[PDB]
Amino acid sequence: PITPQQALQRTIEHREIFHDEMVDLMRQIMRGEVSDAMVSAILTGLRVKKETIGEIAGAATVMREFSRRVEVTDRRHMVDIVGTTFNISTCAMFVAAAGGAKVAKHGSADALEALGAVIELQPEQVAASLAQTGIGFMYAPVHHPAMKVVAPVRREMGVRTIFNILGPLTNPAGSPNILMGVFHPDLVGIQARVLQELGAERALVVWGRDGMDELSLGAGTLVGELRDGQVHEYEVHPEDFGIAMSAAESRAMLLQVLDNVPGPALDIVALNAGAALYVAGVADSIADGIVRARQVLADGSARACLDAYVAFTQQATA
Amino acid sequence: PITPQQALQRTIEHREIFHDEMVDLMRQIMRGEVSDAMVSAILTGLRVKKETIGEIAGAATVMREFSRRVEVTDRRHMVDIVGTTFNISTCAMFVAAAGGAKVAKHGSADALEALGAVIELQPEQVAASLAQTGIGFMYAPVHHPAMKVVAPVRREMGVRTIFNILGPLTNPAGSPNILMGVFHPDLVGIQARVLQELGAERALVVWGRDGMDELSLGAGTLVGELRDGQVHEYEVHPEDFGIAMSAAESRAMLLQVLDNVPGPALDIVALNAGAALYVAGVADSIADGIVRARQVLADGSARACLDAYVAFTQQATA
Repeated sequence: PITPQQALQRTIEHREIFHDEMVDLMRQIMRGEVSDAMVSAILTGLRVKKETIGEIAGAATVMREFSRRVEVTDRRHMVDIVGTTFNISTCAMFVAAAGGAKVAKHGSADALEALGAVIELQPEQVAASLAQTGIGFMYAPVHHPAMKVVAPVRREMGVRTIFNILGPLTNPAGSPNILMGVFHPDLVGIQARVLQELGAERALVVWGRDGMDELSLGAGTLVGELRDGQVHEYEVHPEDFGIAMSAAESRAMLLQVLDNVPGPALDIVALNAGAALYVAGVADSIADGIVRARQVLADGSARACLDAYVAFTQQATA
Repeated sequence: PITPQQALQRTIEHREIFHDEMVDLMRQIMRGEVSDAMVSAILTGLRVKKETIGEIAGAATVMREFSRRVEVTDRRHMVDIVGTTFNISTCAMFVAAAGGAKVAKHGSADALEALGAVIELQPEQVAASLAQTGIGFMYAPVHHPAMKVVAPVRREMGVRTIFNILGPLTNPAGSPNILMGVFHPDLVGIQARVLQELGAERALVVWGRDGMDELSLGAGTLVGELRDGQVHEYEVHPEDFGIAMSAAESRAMLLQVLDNVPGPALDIVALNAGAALYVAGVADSIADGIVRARQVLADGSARACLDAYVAFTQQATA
């Protein structure tokens, strides 16, 4: 046990709050037991000091506790796709699902409902869509109801805090494999190691150098890979994979991609979907993932999967 | 101009808020314009980073603006006595006033009213007591009404913040000379330099190594002296001045001192009153201040001054 004042004092001494203390503390916060002023103080102390792997992991453990999980039965080849310009990850999710992955995605939510899908699915219905279509879209307000507790204080502070990086770690479907885009290059090495601490088996954490929370087409992408109990950092470029560099209609662009219309739009989707198939265990390499991704775009099966998903969400909510 | 969010972001980048920005910021805070959560965040960022001379001086400049000043006409040999076990400074104030200083003291307040004095004096009445008796006691709620604005957020945080060190800097009577006891040895060098920045002519800032906010009798005392545009730090011991070391009745102890009853109680008062006479410009040295202090204890004029003060406060408030 630790009290909020003790935690504030600890950050004032520039010291880390230990994993077990952070668990105890975040539980009090998420239960609504800590005042806005005490929360903003603790969040600031953490931010000035900068947060450690232990602090982030302990906090994310509690965020998962307050999340509504999705209990999927067939956990073969899962990937949790998460991030921080059209809906690239949303388009890539149908491609990866067509190529053989079970794809869980957070939310994009605007894209799917203007495409025919229902968004207000209960966690039991997401489990059902994953089983039937290989696609699991998780509407954040449904799966993260306790975030309302700290929403006003976060809005008043305005600055980024630890909460800005905890959401992506929640993984409510419990995928062992994660594709995560991040906001800042520092977070590539941090989040890969937090994921390892949280028990992920495989992860790719990516930041495009042109400020993209995904594998970019306009610059190199920094990648942090968790594999076989180890984290390795490296950089990829579109040219490595045979792809040229590239500097209301977001649904138009999405739809043209699934129709196999060539262009930069298709290429960035094929790239990111490829990465998802690699981390899901379906593809031997990212390059191999891209090949698979292109084939399911070409045979129209990525399109068909979007349609099976929509149709599912409309039948389920009747 | 700076916004509270900009100030919070600045401390997050471990950077100092400049003197002019701090003035603008503290004015918004003291006007009640900044939410409790935003204030606690800014205070925490400042505390983790640790505050600079510029930040403290700019903030204290605003505290003075929101204070109710005392306009004393005869400013010869003034000393502002301020701090953070009986009422030593309160007892020393009558001794120093008897020895020739015009003494302004913050509040102790409990001691004086259980001695006959009225405490709720308006700043114009304090000016009158200083002119008549050489004693000016300033009841903090009267002179610092705006501190109510941040009192709840300070109470909720629990930890020390910059406000804990701004109060002693307010100097509502505008004495050029200050005797200040502090809470922590770091504050000796800090506060001497903040006082210089605020335009003090002379100061002694003291911390007893046994945890005393005054010149101690049970250990050495760290002293920071501002004199002639320069700050010098050194240590004093009771033995340096010919005083042996020493390891409801607070009014009894006070009263016996003014009655010239020898003991450790008298000695610590003579010591601190001596320091006050030195910084006020009355005495050539601290040692010389102690001699003067002992003489006004012995001739009963320190006692008479307490009585003149009480009588004044009872006549003024009728």
